[PDB]
Amino acid sequence: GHTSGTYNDSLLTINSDYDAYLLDFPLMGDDFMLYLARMELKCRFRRHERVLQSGLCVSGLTINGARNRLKRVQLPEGTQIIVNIGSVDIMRGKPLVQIEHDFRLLIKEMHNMRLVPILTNLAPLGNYCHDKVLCDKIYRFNKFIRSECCHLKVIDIHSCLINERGVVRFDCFQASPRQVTGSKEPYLFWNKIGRQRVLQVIETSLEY
Repeated sequence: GHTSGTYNDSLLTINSDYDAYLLDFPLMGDDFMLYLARMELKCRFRRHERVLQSGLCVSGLTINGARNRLKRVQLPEGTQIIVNIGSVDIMRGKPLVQIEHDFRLLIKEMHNMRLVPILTNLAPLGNYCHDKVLCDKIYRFNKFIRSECCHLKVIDIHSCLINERGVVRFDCFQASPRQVTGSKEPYLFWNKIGRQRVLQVIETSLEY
């Protein structure tokens, strides 16, 4: 097409000095992991992009967005990437079947690129706690991650943010939702306690 291959060349290269990384693993995800990395992992935002991002963490990144983003990145074979992806698809109201279809293709594409996914499942969306349909989607998609990625490392971060009765721990979330750059839906971010719980679940799952 007329505009094919006209993107910022700087997007092809990521670097742990400035981009979102956790223990030498690149992080791929949306605003949730972007914010985790900004607050806990000293990441910097890319200065030339309108939409906030740091490495493979991009505001508004859907599963398809991630599929595209990896085509615009170049990393050594065998690179392991920690992935948290799907919240944006769910917030935008993409059909679950489509979400699962896209995720299966993301996994296959990473395999074809010789990039190894380390999966995290989805945290509860705290401001959507009254939307039973959305919460059911999170429940089913998380089960899908676990079954589809049966040969890969799958980290359950969802559990650390819900209580004994399966309802969201609001003491792990901020008080009010926020506008983000890559999506029109409001986000309720993990607070200091919430961020540390998620970070510790991920690290302790990868220690040995």
